[PDB]
Amino acid sequence: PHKSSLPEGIRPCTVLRIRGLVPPNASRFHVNLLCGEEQGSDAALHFNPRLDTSEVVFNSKEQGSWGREERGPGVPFQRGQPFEVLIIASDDGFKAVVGDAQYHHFRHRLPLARVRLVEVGGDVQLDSVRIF
Amino acid sequence: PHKSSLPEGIRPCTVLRIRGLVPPNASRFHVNLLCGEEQGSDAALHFNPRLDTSEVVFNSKEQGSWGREERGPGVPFQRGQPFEVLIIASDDGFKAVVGDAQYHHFRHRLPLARVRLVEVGGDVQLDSVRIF
Ligand SMILES: OC[C@H]1O[C@@H](O[C@H]2[C@H](O)[C@@H](O)[C@@H](O)O[C@@H]2CO)[C@H](O)[C@@H](O)[C@H]1O
Ligand SMILES: OC[C@H]1O[C@@H](O[C@H]2[C@H](O)[C@@H](O)[C@@H](O)O[C@@H]2CO)[C@H](O)[C@@H](O)[C@H]1O
Repeated sequence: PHKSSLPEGIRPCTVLRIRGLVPPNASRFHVNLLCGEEQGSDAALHFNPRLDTSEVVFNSKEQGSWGREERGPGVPFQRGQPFEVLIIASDDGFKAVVGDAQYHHFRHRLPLARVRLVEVGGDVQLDSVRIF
Repeated sequence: PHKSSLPEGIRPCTVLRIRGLVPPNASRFHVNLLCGEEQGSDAALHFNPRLDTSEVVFNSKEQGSWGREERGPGVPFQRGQPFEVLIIASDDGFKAVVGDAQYHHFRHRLPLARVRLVEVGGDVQLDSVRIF
């Protein structure tokens, strides 16, 4: 997995670019924007493509409780295939771009100032993760 | 050339992604963010890779006069070779990403609300221009 500290927090217009491959036997993988590395802590964004159940779930987490889930339209990910995700942190929320198209806009639940850590893991084979 | 309107202007954290190829005979190509009037050649951003002089120049233009040029470090473009540029419209300015690295940060001179047209031209072959 990728696990990167953002010590200075993220400021409006941070762009996370994730390039990788979905393994042919993949279940699920995630991109998390978190407050910190203590296990089970706050998540401003939990982005969770699920190949096993044909859905992409967005959510937040506070004080140990998942929020209200959102689902993206369809599944722009395929077993055995590469992908490129952009996550664009503006003042409105997180715009997820997959492939050549905007995929979903997840409006902020937590303050952006609370993100200190990016985590990419699960069933995914990474080419690169960049924070611009 | 590619020419696309930004009907609400360029919004904060707009991401422009430009994929193309530098022809083997290239002189220079440009990405311009311009005002919306037929009359107008004001450029909030003039991004100008120059293979003939081996430099990449950033500048702005207003009322027919170029401002102070900024030069990027080296030239991450090669005749005969494909490229991917991101232009990220931030709070502070335009962040230019080439390949896998942030390349140059051009601080704002013109107001974002005056940018209405993205134009890509010169000696370049485009695969895609996308506004996220
Ligand atoms: O909300 C994200 C979490 O979902 C958890 O599974 C949910 C499931 O999606 C929902 O339909 C319902 O059954 O509640 C489950 C548990 O909260 C995952 O277990 C967890 O990993 C998150 O992805
Ligand atoms: O600032 C962008 C413009 O550069 C012009 O070329 C400059 C050149 O870079 C510099 O050496 C100067 O002293 O002479 C020229 C006049 O500005 C280009 O002609 C113009 O197209 C812009 O790219």
